[PDB]
Amino acid sequence: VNSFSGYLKLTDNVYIKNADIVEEAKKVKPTVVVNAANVYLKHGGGVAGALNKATNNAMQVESDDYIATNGPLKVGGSCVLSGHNLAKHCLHVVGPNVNKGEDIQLLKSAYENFNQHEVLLAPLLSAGIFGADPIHSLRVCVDTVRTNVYLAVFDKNLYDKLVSSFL
Ligand SMILES: CCc1c[nH]c2ncnc(NN3C(=O)CC[C@H]3c3ccccc3)c12
Repeated sequence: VNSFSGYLKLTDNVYIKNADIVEEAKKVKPTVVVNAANVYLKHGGGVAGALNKATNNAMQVESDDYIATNGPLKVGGSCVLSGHNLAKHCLHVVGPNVNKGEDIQLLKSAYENFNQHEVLLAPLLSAGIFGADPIHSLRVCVDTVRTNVYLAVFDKNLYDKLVSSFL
């Protein structure tokens, strides 16, 4: 038993809710919150901008030190950093940005990072301002992640259709 409440069970291990990941994280304080990062960990907008703002920019300060030491992530890759006031850890995961010509097949590689963590709170990767189809992304998530993932989808009408049309 865990503390996530109000989710719809899509499969044995994937759950979904219409919620803001920032508010879910503050309420639950999960072991792992996933950020929809870019390779530079520049958390300017989208989920990343919202998460970083909720940390009072501490996520960005930590991220800039990480990049100065290690260089950029790979598209499809990830790193584990602090969760600050939102979670124990933040798993920064880079899905492909199709608006940059990046291979959408890399979305599966991105979701594979979730399997290194038994339980996660996460957004749909590559959705929103990353430009991919959120229905597709949900399919890749379900077909790739084997650990327990709680998906927060902030957009109401997108959420409404995802669960009503999920096979
Ligand atoms: C962005 C606003 C927002 C605040 N808190 C959130 N919590 C969860 N998901 C969110 N957005 N997203 C969707 O509804 C579907 C795709 C996803 C998204 C990811 C990355 C960038 C933009 C959008 C949000």
